[PDB]
Amino acid sequence: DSLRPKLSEEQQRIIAILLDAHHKTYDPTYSDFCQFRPPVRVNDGGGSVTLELSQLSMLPHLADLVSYSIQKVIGFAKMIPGFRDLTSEDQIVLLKSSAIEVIMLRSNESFTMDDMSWTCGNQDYKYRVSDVTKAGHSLELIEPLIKFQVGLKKLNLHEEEHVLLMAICIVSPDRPGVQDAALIEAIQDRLSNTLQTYIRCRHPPPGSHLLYAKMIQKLADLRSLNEEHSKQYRCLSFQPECSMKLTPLVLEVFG
Ligand SMILES: C[C@H](CCCC(C)(C)O)[C@H]1CC[C@@H]2C(/C=C/C3=C[C@@H](O)[C@@H](CCCO)[C@H](O)C3)=CCC[C@@]21C
Repeated sequence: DSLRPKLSEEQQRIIAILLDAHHKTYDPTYSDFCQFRPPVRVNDGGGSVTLELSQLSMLPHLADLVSYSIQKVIGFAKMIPGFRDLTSEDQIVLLKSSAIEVIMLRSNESFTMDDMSWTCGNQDYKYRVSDVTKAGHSLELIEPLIKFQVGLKKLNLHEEEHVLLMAICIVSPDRPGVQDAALIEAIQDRLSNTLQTYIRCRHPPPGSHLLYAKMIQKLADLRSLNEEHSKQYRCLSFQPECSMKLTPLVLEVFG
């Protein structure tokens, strides 16, 4: 029987708002990047945990890039229909625990399968596995992060699907420390129902109806990458003088 309800006026308005919020908080020209502390790539190739931790040569650049992105995510979240109805305490819980996951999601826009890099664009602002190891991370995080980016690219999401998946990621009732889980779940359900309906309505063949389960599985993968990131950030934080190379926002959000 397979019903395909039309998008309601409200679901249409939710999608419009989320598209606008994303266009206002994601610059696809990367024009701010010249403001970051500059990328430095030392001869590593080894490629040597000792040398990498000794220098952390790409960390000031990539920490500035991630701090800037956290600011853009705070901005995007504040525009999600319902998010402002939450207590400021739940807003912050949700932002701090989703921040790294939304950055991984939104970075898929600059990611290219041409050479498996995040291309912002350019030459100086092209980031590879080797650049991420020069910021103190290891293959345990980087390799599955690359797998994740390829997996997501190949979903070929509509922009409507991409912005809804980010909103659903942020408003998750199962984050540690949330207080009004039912309200967050209500907001999420409204977003998830919008996404489900959108996919049925708008996505060819179909049924690549199955697309919705694939997107939910990405949200599960993101939780595992978040835990690996936390482990590695802890290690990074033990490197003497590391805090200089980070930013106050990054320090707070991650520890
Ligand atoms: C795991 C790591 C975060 C490391 C953070 C640290 C050092 C704090 O632990 C990686 C996650 C992705 C990140 C990355 C590129 C990210 C982005 C590029 C553009 O698409 C961005 C700007 C768009 C304009 O708003 C988007 O926000 C994110 C490349 C190389 C690996 C990472 C540095």
